[PDB]
Amino acid sequence: MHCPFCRHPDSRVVDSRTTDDGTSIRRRRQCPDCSRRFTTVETCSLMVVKRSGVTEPFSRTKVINGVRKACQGRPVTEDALAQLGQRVEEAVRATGSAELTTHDVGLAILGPLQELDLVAYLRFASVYRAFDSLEDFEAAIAELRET
Amino acid sequence: MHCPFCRHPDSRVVDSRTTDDGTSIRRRRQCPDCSRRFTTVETCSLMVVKRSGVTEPFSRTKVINGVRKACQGRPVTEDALAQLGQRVEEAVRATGSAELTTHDVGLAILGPLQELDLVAYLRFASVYRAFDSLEDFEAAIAELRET
Amino acid sequence: MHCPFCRHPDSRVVDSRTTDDGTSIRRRRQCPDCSRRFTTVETCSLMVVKRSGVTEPFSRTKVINGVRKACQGRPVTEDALAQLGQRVEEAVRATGSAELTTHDVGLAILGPLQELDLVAYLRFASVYRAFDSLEDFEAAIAELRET
Amino acid sequence: MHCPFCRHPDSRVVDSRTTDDGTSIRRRRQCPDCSRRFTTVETCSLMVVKRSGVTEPFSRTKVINGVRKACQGRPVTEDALAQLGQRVEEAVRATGSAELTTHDVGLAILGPLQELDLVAYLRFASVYRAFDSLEDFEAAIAELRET
DNA sequence: AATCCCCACATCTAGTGGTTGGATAGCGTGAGCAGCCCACAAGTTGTGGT
DNA sequence: ACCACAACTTGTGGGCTGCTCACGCTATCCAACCACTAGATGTGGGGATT
Ligand SMILES: Nc1ncnc2c1ncn2[C@@H]1O[C@H](COP(=O)(O)OP(=O)(O)OP(=O)(O)O)[C@@H](O)[C@H]1O
Ligand SMILES: Nc1ncnc2c1ncn2[C@@H]1O[C@H](COP(=O)(O)OP(=O)(O)OP(=O)(O)O)[C@@H](O)[C@H]1O
Ligand SMILES: Nc1ncnc2c1ncn2[C@@H]1O[C@H](COP(=O)(O)OP(=O)(O)OP(=O)(O)O)[C@@H](O)[C@H]1O
Ligand SMILES: Nc1ncnc2c1ncn2[C@@H]1O[C@H](COP(=O)(O)OP(=O)(O)OP(=O)(O)O)[C@@H](O)[C@H]1O
Ligand SMILES: Nc1ncnc2c1ncn2[C@H]1C[C@H](O)[C@@H](COP(=O)(O)OP(=O)(O)OP(=O)(O)O)O1
Ligand SMILES: Nc1ncnc2c1ncn2[C@H]1C[C@H](O)[C@@H](COP(=O)(O)OP(=O)(O)OP(=O)(O)O)O1
Ligand SMILES: Nc1ncnc2c1ncn2[C@H]1C[C@H](O)[C@@H](COP(=O)(O)OP(=O)(O)OP(=O)(O)O)O1
Ligand SMILES: Nc1ncnc2c1ncn2[C@H]1C[C@H](O)[C@@H](COP(=O)(O)OP(=O)(O)OP(=O)(O)O)O1
Ligand SMILES: [Zn+2]
Ligand SMILES: [Zn+2]
Ligand SMILES: [Zn+2]
Ligand SMILES: [Zn+2]
Repeated sequence: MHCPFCRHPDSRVVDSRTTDDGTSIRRRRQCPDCSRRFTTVETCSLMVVKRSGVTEPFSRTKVINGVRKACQGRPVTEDALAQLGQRVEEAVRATGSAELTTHDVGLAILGPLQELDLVAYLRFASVYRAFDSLEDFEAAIAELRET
Repeated sequence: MHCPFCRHPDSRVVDSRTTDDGTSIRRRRQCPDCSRRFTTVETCSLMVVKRSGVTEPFSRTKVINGVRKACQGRPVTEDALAQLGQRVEEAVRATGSAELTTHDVGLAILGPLQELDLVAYLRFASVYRAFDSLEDFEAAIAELRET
Repeated sequence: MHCPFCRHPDSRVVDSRTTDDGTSIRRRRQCPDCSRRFTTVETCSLMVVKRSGVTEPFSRTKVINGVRKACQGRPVTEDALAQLGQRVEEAVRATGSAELTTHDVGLAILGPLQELDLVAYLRFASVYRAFDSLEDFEAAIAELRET
Repeated sequence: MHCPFCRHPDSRVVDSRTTDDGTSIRRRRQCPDCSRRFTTVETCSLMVVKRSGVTEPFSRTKVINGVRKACQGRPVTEDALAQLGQRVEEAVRATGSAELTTHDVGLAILGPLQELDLVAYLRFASVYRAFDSLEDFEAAIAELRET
């Protein structure tokens, strides 16, 4: 890990203190040339297993794209979509699991989206839940209306 | 057919083919005086006036793309989409108008859409009619129910 | 040219009256089956010859894209860009030439764009005229300021 | 390093490589208890806070793309762009901050930009500083002149 | 303006040949991960400091 | 609450073989454009309403 301050190769570890609550080792490293210290944290990569079966890293671009398609025409600014993507990623990482299932990403998305825009929420659910008849539409308006 | 280059009084057609659908015939006409050869397209008048008022030519690739998005995940193969594009283009040509507002190209889609797929119909309406809320999703479910 | 009303092949020409001022033959055609008449106009395809040397059909998408990149961040709605593209195409076709040179499309664009947005105009000219030093920037502000 | 799956107290590293630039080391750690193998990435903290406030990780592909657009048509090859990306990334890492607002990533580009190319500098400023009018194009030409 | 009757004929279709360019599969040659290996370089209790 | 320093040994990191995925190459197929010939057929005069 080249030193950030002087770009000299092979820095040397000083401390390697694993933290418990977070599963993140915190190693302080120091450079041989400049004699300075940089803190480095190591955290497990988030990944989502798809409906197909294979696994891929979590991207907020895909969350924001999916929400943006549903919000088409509605007064939702790009700032709100970015904030929603951030909230979804935070909620996903709060569980701490390394591998999550697209289905939970969807249940995490459907929380903030419902407060963001109702029509967007139903237009998102109609593709997420794979509606087939009209009956599902007023069924969903039922659950939304109950609140 | 005056030559566009030398403004010659008349010109001659080397090669003619009915190139698009049956809608247009494309000719290669050369000018005897200057021996330069130009291409030309003959077709019936069909110009969609957009929401802004900008007069833009009619294209099936833009009336299908707005339907492919609506029927997301539904068993509506590409053949059905091409068939619906054909049907809507024929329906809008048959009325014999040279200036068809784009507000009346949606109504030409809501007809065949109910037959094509019944949930995709509502999904197309949500963006086309800009449903402000869940209450309008219900009413559209109601009026459709009456048929 | 399949008849629009009944889609029967090989319609038959009735009149072929070339018009002078426009270089557009107007042929009225009639169908053998339905016995109805459709008017068809034939006009030379607009084409632009590029700086490379080859020729390509005129597209308003490319005009609007070029103007949109320059207008980035400025308060110019997409409606104004569509109207500007329409005006540019109208001005280009007013000359009546079949082949135009990208350079004139640029001089046609720089007319409406200057009234649309000054900063957009200079950011467009800086790429169109291929500026090399700062001196060009206040040189151009000179000509703009003279009006 | 607790296993994310079975919450085992400790785990072991099968394979380690310094994968990105010198910035990160990526390890493949397996759990002896459950024999499942997870990947992990270690790197220094660097998080750009965007204009909205959304904390997004630092990427050179987004600091070069905003410069490639500015130097449109100028003789600034891809090697120079990569070199400038390296220089700006190093300059922002060397300050040793874990939260660098994106308003201060532009200032880290305006430095090397003057050396790289002098018209591209002004073009980057027009969008970055949102010049409302031609008068501000002049002032920036003036302040640059003083250097 | 737009459209609508003739009639006769010059000419436009269209129906074959050639090219030529651009997709387009099937190849070959890269890229990655895994499974080894050991010792040196990293973790791991101790005492601390601010 | 990091941050520092101690020894030290267990551990990780690098270094080393294979493998599978992918992706960059090319000889072939269809499409488009040009050259060509005759005859339906599209034009180009001629009136004539709306
Ligand atoms: N890589 C990803 N990172 C984060 N969110 C993702 C990712 N891929 C998909 N998502 C989101 O999670 C949800 C997944 O729901 P969906 O029904 O589309 O499942 P899927 O596994 O993506 O389906 P498909 O079988 O088409 O891959 C969507 O809201 C989608 O935007
Ligand atoms: N140029 C076009 N050709 C054919 N259909 C079009 C064209 N433009 C729009 N449509 C169709 O017209 C319908 C009306 O929808 P829409 O409001 O999107 O029209 P629009 O002209 O694109 O206006 P807007 O600028 O508001 O999007 C849609 O189904 C759309 O596919
Ligand atoms: N096909 C096109 N139809 C209409 N406008 C076009 C077309 N191609 C380019 N233009 C526009 O005309 C102008 C051409 O100016 P420019 O200096 O870019 O020349 P160019 O011939 O496009 O250059 P290049 O050598 O990159 O092809 C631009 O405003 C561009 O948007
Ligand atoms: N995630 C990022 N990583 C690195 N540089 C970034 C990132 N986001 C923006 N920048 C850079 O920050 C500078 C500031 O410009 P800019 O206003 O576009 O920032 P921004 O975060 O994209 O905000 P905005 O939402 O207003 O576009 C630009 O030069 C841009 O390339
Ligand atoms: N046309 C649409 N209108 C509204 N919401 C939509 C639309 N299409 C998709 N969505 C929503 C519901 C889906 O669960 C979510 C993401 O679906 P999708 O478009 O398949 O992208 P994705 O992230 O799954 O891509 P990929 O399958 O390539 O990984 O977006
Ligand atoms: N994701 C979607 N889900 C449901 N319906 C949709 C979706 N996207 C488009 N539609 C419907 C409603 C819209 O009025 C119609 C076409 O919209 P739009 O994309 O604006 O038209 P367009 O592509 O023909 O024109 P333009 O590109 O000029 O906007 O299709
Ligand atoms: N970054 C930019 N900022 C402002 N105006 C720009 C920018 N890039 C290009 N332009 C303007 C000036 C150019 O004359 C015009 C079109 O240029 P360009 O981007 O080359 O597209 P184009 O239409 O020439 O594409 P093509 O070369 O593929 O045909 O747009
Ligand atoms: N066409 C252009 N001409 C001149 N300068 C430009 C152009 N496009 C971008 N820039 C400059 C000014 C902008 O502040 C900067 C980057 O802008 P931008 O594209 O918003 O950033 P980005 O791609 O890093 O982030 P984001 O995608 O989140 O908006 O580059
Ligand atoms: Zn160093
Ligand atoms: Zn001529
Ligand atoms: Zn007919
Ligand atoms: Zn485990």
